[PDB]
Amino acid sequence: GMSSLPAVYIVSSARTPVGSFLGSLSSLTAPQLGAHAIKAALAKVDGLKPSDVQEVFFGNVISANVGQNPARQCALGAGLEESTICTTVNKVCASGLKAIILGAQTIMTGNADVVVAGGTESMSNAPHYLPNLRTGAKYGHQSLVDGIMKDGLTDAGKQELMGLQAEECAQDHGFSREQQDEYAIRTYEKAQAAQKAGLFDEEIAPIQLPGFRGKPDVTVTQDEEPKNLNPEKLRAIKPAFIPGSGTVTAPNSSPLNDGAAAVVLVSEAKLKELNLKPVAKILGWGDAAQQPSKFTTAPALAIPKALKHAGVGQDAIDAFEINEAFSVVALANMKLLGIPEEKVNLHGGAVAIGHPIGASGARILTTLLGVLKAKKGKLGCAGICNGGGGASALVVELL
Amino acid sequence: GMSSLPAVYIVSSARTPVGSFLGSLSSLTAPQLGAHAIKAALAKVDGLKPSDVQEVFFGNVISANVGQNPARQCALGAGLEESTICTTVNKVCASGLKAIILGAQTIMTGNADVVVAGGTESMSNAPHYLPNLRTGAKYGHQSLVDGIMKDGLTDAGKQELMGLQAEECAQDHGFSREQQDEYAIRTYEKAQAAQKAGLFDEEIAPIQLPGFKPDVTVTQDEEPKNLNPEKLRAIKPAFIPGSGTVTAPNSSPLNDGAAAVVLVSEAKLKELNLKPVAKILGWGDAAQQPSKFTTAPALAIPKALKHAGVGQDAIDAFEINEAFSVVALANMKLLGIPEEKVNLHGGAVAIGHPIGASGARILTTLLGVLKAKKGKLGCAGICNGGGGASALVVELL
Amino acid sequence: GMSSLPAVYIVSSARTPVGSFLGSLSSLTAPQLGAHAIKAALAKVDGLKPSDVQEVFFGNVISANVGQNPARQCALGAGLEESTICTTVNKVCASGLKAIILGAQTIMTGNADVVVAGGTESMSNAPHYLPNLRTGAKYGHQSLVDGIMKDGLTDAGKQELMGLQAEECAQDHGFSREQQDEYAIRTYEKAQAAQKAGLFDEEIAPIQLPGFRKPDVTVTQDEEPKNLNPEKLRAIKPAFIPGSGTVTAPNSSPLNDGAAAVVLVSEAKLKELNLKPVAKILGWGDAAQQPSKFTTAPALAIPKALKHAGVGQDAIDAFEINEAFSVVALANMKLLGIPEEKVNLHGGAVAIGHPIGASGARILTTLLGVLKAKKGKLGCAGICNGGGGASALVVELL
Amino acid sequence: MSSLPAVYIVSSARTPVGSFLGSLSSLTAPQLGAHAIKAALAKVDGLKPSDVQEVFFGNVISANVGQNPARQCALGAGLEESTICTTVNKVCASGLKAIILGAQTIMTGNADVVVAGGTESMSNAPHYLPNLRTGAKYGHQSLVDGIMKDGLTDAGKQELMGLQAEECAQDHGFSREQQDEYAIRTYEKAQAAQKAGLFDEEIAPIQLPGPDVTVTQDEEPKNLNPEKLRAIKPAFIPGSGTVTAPNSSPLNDGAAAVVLVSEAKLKELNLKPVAKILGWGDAAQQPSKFTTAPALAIPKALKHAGVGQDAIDAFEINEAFSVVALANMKLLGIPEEKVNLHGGAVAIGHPIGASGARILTTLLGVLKAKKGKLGCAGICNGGGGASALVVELL
Ligand SMILES: *CC(=O)SCCNC(=O)CCNC(=O)[C@H](O)C(C)(C)COP(=O)(O)OP(=O)(O)OC[C@H]1O[C@@H](n2cnc3c(N)ncnc32)[C@H](O)[C@@H]1OP(=O)(O)O
Ligand SMILES: CC(C)(COP(=O)(O)OP(=O)(O)OC[C@H]1O[C@@H](n2cnc3c(N)ncnc32)[C@H](O)[C@@H]1OP(=O)(O)O)[C@@H](O)C(=O)NCCC(=O)NCCS
Ligand SMILES: CC(C)(COP(=O)(O)OP(=O)(O)OC[C@H]1O[C@@H](n2cnc3c(N)ncnc32)[C@H](O)[C@@H]1OP(=O)(O)O)[C@@H](O)C(=O)NCCC(=O)NCCS
Ligand SMILES: CC(C)(COP(=O)(O)OP(=O)(O)OC[C@H]1O[C@@H](n2cnc3c(N)ncnc32)[C@H](O)[C@@H]1OP(=O)(O)O)[C@@H](O)C(=O)NCCC(=O)NCCS
Ligand SMILES: [Cl-]
Ligand SMILES: [Cl-]
Ligand SMILES: [Cl-]
Ligand SMILES: [Cl-]
Ligand SMILES: [N+]
Ligand SMILES: [N+]
Ligand SMILES: [N+]
Ligand SMILES: [N+]
Ligand SMILES: [N+]
Ligand SMILES: [N+]
Ligand SMILES: [N+]
Ligand SMILES: [N+]
Ligand SMILES: [N+]
Ligand SMILES: [N+]
Repeated sequence: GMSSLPAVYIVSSARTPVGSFLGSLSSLTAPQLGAHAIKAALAKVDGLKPSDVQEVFFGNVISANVGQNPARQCALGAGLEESTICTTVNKVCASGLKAIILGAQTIMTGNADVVVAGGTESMSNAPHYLPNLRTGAKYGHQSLVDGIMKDGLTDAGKQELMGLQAEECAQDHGFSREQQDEYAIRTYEKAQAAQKAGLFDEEIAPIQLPGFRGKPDVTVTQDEEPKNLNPEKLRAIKPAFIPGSGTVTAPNSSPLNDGAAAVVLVSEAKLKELNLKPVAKILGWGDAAQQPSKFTTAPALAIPKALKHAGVGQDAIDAFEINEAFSVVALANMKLLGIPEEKVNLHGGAVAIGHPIGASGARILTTLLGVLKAKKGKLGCAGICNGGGGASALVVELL
Repeated sequence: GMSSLPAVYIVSSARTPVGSFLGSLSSLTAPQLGAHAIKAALAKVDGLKPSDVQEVFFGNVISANVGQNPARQCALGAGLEESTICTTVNKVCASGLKAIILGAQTIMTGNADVVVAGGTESMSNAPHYLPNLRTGAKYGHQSLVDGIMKDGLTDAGKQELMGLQAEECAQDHGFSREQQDEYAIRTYEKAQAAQKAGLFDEEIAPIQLPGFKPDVTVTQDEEPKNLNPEKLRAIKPAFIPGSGTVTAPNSSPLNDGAAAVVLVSEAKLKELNLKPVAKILGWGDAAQQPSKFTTAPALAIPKALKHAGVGQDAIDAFEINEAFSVVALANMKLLGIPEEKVNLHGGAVAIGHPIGASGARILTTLLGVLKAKKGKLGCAGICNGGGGASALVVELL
Repeated sequence: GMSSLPAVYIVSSARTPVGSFLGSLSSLTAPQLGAHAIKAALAKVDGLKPSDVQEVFFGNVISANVGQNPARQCALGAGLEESTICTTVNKVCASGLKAIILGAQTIMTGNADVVVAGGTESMSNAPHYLPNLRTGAKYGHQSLVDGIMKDGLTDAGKQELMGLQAEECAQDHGFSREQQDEYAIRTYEKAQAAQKAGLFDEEIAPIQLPGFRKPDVTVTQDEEPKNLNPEKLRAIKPAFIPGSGTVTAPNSSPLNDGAAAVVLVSEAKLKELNLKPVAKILGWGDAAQQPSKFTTAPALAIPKALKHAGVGQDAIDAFEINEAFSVVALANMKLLGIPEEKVNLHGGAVAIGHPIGASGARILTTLLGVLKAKKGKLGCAGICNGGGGASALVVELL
Repeated sequence: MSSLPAVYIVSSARTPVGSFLGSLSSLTAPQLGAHAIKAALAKVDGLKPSDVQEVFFGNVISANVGQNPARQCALGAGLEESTICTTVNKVCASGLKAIILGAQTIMTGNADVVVAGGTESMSNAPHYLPNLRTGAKYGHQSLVDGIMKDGLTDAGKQELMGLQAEECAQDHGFSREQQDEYAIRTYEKAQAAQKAGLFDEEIAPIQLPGPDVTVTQDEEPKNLNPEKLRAIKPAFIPGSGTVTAPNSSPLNDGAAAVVLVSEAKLKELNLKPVAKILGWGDAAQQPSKFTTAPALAIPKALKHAGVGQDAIDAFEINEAFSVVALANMKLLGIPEEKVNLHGGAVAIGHPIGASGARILTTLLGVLKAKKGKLGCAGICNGGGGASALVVELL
């Protein structure tokens, strides 16, 4: 039903390299990564100034110790004006894409004409928690809570790691250890091929880390995870969540990662005022939810909803991004929707690229735009599940 | 500009009592408080079921150790369907009002017909943080970070507590210690008067706590009773020794609480023949230099008024959030709003300030003020750390 | 074999009140408690100056965050000279008595003529530990280790709390929940009757807590004895085994703060300064067995100490068998054939408190008072310690 | 002098001394202690471990080590559950005071076979959270580094030992350069002893389960870099300081143990004694002057032993800092030609609860290599104390 609503255009997008856990980007905070992606995205739009950006929505899940309003720090660090309206969004893994939806809605209701939306996550710098210090604990051992485990990866109702609910997904939909492993191998091979062909070069903004006291500068140019594929070692590794008979493993699951992505949205009127060249048009979107432990297949609800909102049939989509929280998540949603893997994650997915949870919703959108360009497509759809039972999805047209 | 767009109706609101820091509600988590407010608000809507709610936006600032997606936990805790779309919102103190704005917009773009929005905060249960445990620290004493200070009350760019930037406001706009104290006494008096007259009874959803002694029912806000005028005037300053003007009595406290509103489209109102409490006429966000966040409402309130097509002089009551007494004094000065139209049942200095919920808390109180004082047009404005503010214009029906 | 060795005389003893966990003395550090007991004991010796103390041995178990050499801080806090030799001793619950033995041996080898020995513990101010912050721990929940549990109350081998091994002592030697409870009640009533007759007045040095910018507080009494409630005691749940448990919080010793000290002198120094000796050390004995059997290790240390002193078990007028748990005193009375009517005549640690690093010296302080009040000459003190050990000491009241 | 029964050392042993978070950091303090006790006992032909009656073991930072570190050392070494075990803390002097108490227990007849020494795992010293029981309602809190609090900070003045080392440099007139040249000389002496196999006998190598790794050498002596050492910035007083990390002792892991027997037990079992304890001396003075407390304890030990200072063939003066060795040599008139002949802790390592026993094991090796007979070990401790011991090599 977006035909009746004002149009929203993507005029640029950019992402950081995705760094490994405690890896290439672990020295940077989440707002520094976010600032980097925002600044890089704005620098691609000819005829737009960063001072033109009126409002920011930015996803961030594990915000502990990031400081007041992560999104605000992202905006100011990227050089945006202090007049810019900033809001931090948390829909767990869907945060980065819900941020873009809210951004588009803010243009559609006429409250802004230029919006930056995206997400960022530094899982390396997620802290540990001491919960009982204010009132005290008179006697007994206490727990230092891992913020990643508690606020990012554990279902609140069942107190179950997402990995265990991924095993619930493999059981419900009949995917073996071997099927998940061979999917993971294929998505690494796609990510390495895209890397080698330079197909991430446009979307990635390399990061320059100046050296400290005499030490040499470091440039981080590529995602860290794709090169780690060892097929023999992958097929032989122990399961990560269920001993012995488990089907989910560290290699066939998304890793923990650091990264950020950002898109620049403008109204039809601003496109005309500044004579900007749009990259893409947002056609529609959809959020959906179901039983929390079945979050893995919520995209099978969000994607049809988004396609209906956009007025597009599933068969007209040229490329899908289905976020690979786990290999089995992509396999199960492909099966439920009847989407062949030859249309899914054509440059690889999060199992091979990395999964900075608050950024991945926007990261897969930047990659999708690069896939449509490289494969000469027009219609694309991104969908991402989130712990708690939800999923979000968005449909774009490349222009 | 909102008058060209689909109408958004408030059909109910509710709030928890506001508990003191480590006080009457400290045993409850932020989602338990949020669920309580949401359930209470929906119970007031004749002809609407909890299963009609399609989407939830809920503010929450200090989310550490609250678990995955605090808004989702509030929704499911309140008995909403697992189909409900849930998003947590952080705009620091403005979070609870920005959540309501986002819910209105979601109705206006046609993606929902029934939306719950608000905020919650449990400052009592904010944890401390241990950084650097992943990489290690070879040798030396290490710090445990107070999450309230870090993620709630410290300006990121200058690493200054909000109360130091309140001093900046008093210096910038010329408000003395005495003017701030007299303002604080007046707003405590208004809160106590409203308390005794029962004017909070409708908006407050009391909380029953089992005993660890017999059971306790929390029915009143905890802070208003603490006013001691003589002690307030004599206490030492809280952020600048000797010369400071900002004190703990004349600042907002740390608090626990939640508030929720139920929003519906015109079509849903007509389909179910719902009785609206209020109509959203417009809103506005604004921002300026981060250490000047205290007077960002002087930008957001005219923006919300223009968006609603309502002149400032037609507003019957304002809610200017009292992050500090000097914040209300400064914004009243800059906008030329008489205090006789401001926080008529008291403000956060006297009631409490659960940061993620206060933007929604003041809207709930505003609806009550408009009814009690027989007003029609209200405006709520709230500032937030980082330099921002949010404001909303409503019409009581 | 103390007959051919130099004689060691006790010229004074003193202890703090024993405060409950997070209770009346919780604002004081272990060296503040220890300095208080040292200073008070010296104040009792007519003709001796604090500057005459040459060496200090002080027990302390949970020494984390206490700072360098707890014993040295106790000595200096009490006003002893910076020339004073100071060593901190840890034999868990036996620390305070082993310190006295080591002080006695140092006089016997001629290396000192005046020694202060004892023990202190602030279980209140025992910290928690963060053990992997140096190397780091990349992912997962971590533990904050309770220092009382880890360094005070857990057997290192089998990783069990002392209370669980107390149950083992109940099973091994056949004592019921009710028998332990009736022992607990009796020792509480003995503690309360001594409190009421002022029989602790001489050994306790009251503590004055200066009020901040707030009234002063004087702590005069041990805090635990008044807590006896026989109906609640007999009806409380077990504290270490949910189902068949027999060991309870009321019939175990509590967590406590306190210090005690004694002043030791050689034969030649006693005469040179013309001091009235309170008692004479006749012998001592350390023993050890299986760690989880530490409860009955005093049944070895006590006969050993008696043999070392040349005195017979039936000659002893009063015994102090320390009450780590009610069942500990019951089992040691059973094995050794000692009637309860000669054991802890003013109550025991179950009712008085158990500052683990101090209790070995606290019970000797109380034993000297039991000997004076009950008209006795020979006394033996015994105390087990976690890990399987025990220490015992024989004294003659003069 | 003393008129006490004879106490003989029938053996000694030490672990290699590992660097802070280095080659031994995986091991706990009682694991290192047990390793040293077991190796020491295996060297006495005719004595079984079951003959050990009592143990005194030094350990300073005992946080998170568990009940009675000395007991864990004894049982870990395979000693009988009947063995009496006491843990001793006299800060850096703990390992030598432990040996003194062990000797005294033989002398009063309460034992005929005593094991004594010390252990320390500074790598595994934890951090403290001090106010969790009563709580802290608002505000950033602090985690205490256990090393700094219980090992290296004078309780009176809240000053690290290095700052009081600067006080030593100023009091007795020792320059940055003089402290550096002492440091290089002691590193050189330790490197030479290493290459000549002179630590092979005293060191009991540690086998770590992997590929498996074997620790055979002290880790610190290879670190000497004279250029960097003379150029590095001071570590306790910026700009003008004289004390540095290279000329100070490091943080280290390690244990050492000695086996003591009475005359009667030596005769009954026909044991060949390594040495005889002749005397000892503890002394103390102003806490911030702990650096020169050995200048009191050494004369005291010598007098107790009936030995004049000039008759000592070799001294071990523990090198808590380079300036500590300089100041005590200057005050006692001891020429550097007779001090720490195989290097000291500035080059070897300084696991504080073990160092007092460590230098005694090394002193026995120095006396044998240098054809000496009378040796004296002295070690200062934070808080103002020092301990010293005199042995005769047999
Ligand atoms: C009661 C008593 O007896 S007191 C004795 C108790 N122990 C102590 O007092 C320990 C005192 N020492 C310390 O507290 C620490 O070791 C200090 C803080 C002094 C050293 O910490 P640090 O981080 O500065 O030391 P390092 O990590 O080892 O780095 C030092 C720096 O200097 C280089 N370097 C070390 N040793 C060298 C030698 N022998 N030769 C040449 N260079 C050396 C080292 O490579 C480092 O250089 P960088 O390149 O800057 O890292
Ligand atoms: C699964 C998880 C616990 C990782 O555990 P981990 O074992 O420590 O992960 P690692 O990086 O150490 O990988 C383990 C092993 O697999 C190897 N490995 C990793 N990726 C590999 C690959 N593609 N090919 C071959 N080997 C691989 C590693 O080399 C390592 O081998 P090793 O045992 O010899 O060291 C963590 O990544 C996780 O929880 N992921 C899920 C994230 C998530 O849930 N996101 C949100 C979804 S809703
Ligand atoms: C100001 C602040 C630090 C409180 O500090 P505090 O020292 O703990 O203040 P307290 O609540 O403990 O009360 C201090 C004294 O004032 C008294 N007091 C509190 N409210 C009073 C009142 N209304 N009238 C008279 N006396 C009062 C108390 O009785 C207390 O007395 P005491 O010293 O004898 O105990 C904290 O509440 C704060 O940071 N407020 C600002 C929070 C904020 O920034 N919110 C977001 C804004 S953007
Ligand atoms: C056993 C231990 C865990 C106590 O745990 P605890 O339950 O928290 O102890 P508490 O005193 O707080 O609780 C005791 C309960 O019984 C009551 N109680 C305690 N002593 C009582 C007494 N003499 N008479 C009647 N009631 C008593 C208390 O009122 C309390 O009642 P409540 O349920 O209403 O709160 C702890 O004290 C311990 O480990 N002791 C062993 C000491 C030790 O190991 N020493 C060295 C070994 S060698
Ligand atoms: Cl959800
Ligand atoms: Cl802002
Ligand atoms: Cl033992
Ligand atoms: Cl000392
Ligand atoms: N790029
Ligand atoms: N992976
Ligand atoms: N209803
Ligand atoms: N109500
Ligand atoms: N207040
Ligand atoms: N007394
Ligand atoms: N008790
Ligand atoms: N042997
Ligand atoms: N050896
Ligand atoms: N060194």
